[PDB]
Amino acid sequence: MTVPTPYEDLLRKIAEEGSHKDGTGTTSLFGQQIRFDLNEGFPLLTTKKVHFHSVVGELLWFLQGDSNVKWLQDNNIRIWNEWADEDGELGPVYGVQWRSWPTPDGRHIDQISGALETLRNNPDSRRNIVSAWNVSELENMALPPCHLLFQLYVADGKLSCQLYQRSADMFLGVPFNIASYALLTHMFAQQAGLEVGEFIWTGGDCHIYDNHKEQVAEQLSREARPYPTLELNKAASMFEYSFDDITVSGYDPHPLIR
Amino acid sequence: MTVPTPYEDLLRKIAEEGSHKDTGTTSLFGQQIRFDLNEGFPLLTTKKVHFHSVVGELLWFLQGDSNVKWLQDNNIRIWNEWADEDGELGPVYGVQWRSWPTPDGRHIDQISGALETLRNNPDSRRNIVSAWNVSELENMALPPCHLLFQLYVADGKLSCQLYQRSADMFLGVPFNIASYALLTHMFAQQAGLEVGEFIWTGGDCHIYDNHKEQVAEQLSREARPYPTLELNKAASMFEYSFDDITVSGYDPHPLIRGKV
Ligand SMILES: O=c1ccn([C@H]2C[C@H](O)[C@@H](COP(=O)(O)O)O2)c(=O)[nH]1
Ligand SMILES: O=c1ccn([C@H]2C[C@H](O)[C@@H](COP(=O)(O)O)O2)c(=O)[nH]1
Repeated sequence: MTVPTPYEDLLRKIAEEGSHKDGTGTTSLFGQQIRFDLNEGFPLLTTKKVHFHSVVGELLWFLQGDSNVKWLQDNNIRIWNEWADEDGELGPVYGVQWRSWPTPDGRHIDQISGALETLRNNPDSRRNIVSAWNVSELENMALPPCHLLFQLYVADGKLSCQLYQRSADMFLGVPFNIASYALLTHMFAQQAGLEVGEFIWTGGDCHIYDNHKEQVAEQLSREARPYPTLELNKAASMFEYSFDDITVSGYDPHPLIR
Repeated sequence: MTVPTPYEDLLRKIAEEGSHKDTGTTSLFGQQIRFDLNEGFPLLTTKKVHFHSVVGELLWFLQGDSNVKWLQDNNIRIWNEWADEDGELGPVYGVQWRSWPTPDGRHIDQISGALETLRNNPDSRRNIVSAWNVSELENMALPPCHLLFQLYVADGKLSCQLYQRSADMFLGVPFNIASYALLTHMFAQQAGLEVGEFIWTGGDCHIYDNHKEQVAEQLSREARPYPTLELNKAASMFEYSFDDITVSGYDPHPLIRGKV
């Protein structure tokens, strides 16, 4: 009464008032913001089929902090393949910065387990930040980080997460990005015994490619169903979740577009 | 002829809807403010914002120095409590902007890089500048607060989004807006671009308790039109001087005072 549509709302807004940049064309707006109350449903979009298994597998692998694509393939996820080299290696992308941001001693920082310690010990911390925008290592990455930083925050025993995402393919990328951080934020809350607050997605260039005009125009005509809800069995730590611990229930998306 | 007040709007929202905590704060997380820069210079008029200091800290960031000295020599004491016997701060803000240390022993000038791509690849969706150098955090007197920003070009107009992890809504934020707005102006002038929006996205946006009355006083004032920024095209991004930056037609309500 009704179902919130912060995503489709932004989707629409860009199509109507985005300006046009020019190897295929786009219409963009800059600096937008989406937010979901996580208690209020799991934000896996229903106006089109968002494949959740790959959302989950990417995340578990981000969390392993490994830069070889193997474990994805071994688990039937090929979304990173095209960027891998012959040996299946991508450079120090997302997970690698997250678990092992290198320092000029011999060592590395684990911002994930870092971030966890400060949830448990200091929830009011105003500096609970993970970053993958490691300026000095970008040259070595297959692809410069897109969703490049997020911040954790606690109010009334409820965890919120904000994501800064530099560039957003509204149609193909975003929905997938938001389901992935919504899940990570659920994992964080569970591993520190807290309820879930909001996920805030904040973007730079939020864009629709010209070749999505018809597809977007379509999704935009469908009415939303209620969001599914997330079922999460508690693993022993952030780094020991498996596919079996993670399911959505009551997910009834409209059919895929594309 | 209505004056947008997104800053005050957020202030109002935090006071009305925020979440209290324990020297205490009331807070909201993940908030955004935008100004149309072509609509004037976002120097608050619901209270006198000191500008010379804003301009001072910026020039300082941009010359990229660990030391506090240039600021002392120009009557800016605001970083004095943080610096050691030598006036040294560690590789805070400006050191990362101009010389983010590479593992191959070099340094990345991000400001130059950003300008370079404003000029050569304006469409680029990767024009990032960051101060959040995880590996240097611990050498910093203070961890970066306004910690990354992105540039973007729409229709010849330049826009800037700042991500700021933590926000003293009353005391620090108005300086932060002024500073970044002036910053985006400097980028645009040099790139030969016009000005679009400035966007302030914050993480933990709080009003400190010891500022309740100061905030109600401010909220109680009808706002005045923003001054306009007169900026004189210096030779590079790094050649700007106080002579170069003034604000005209600035009509603020009386100074409101708070401490930390
Ligand atoms: O997690 C991601 C990664 C990439 N993209 C999209 C946005 C851009 O269209 C493209 C990245 O290209 P550049 O912004 O670097 O040009 O991929 C996303 O939407 N989400
Ligand atoms: O540019 C700045 C730097 C700091 N702060 C505020 C936010 C916090 O109240 C305090 C920084 O302290 P921590 O959040 O890191 O504890 O100062 C600002 O408002 N603007």
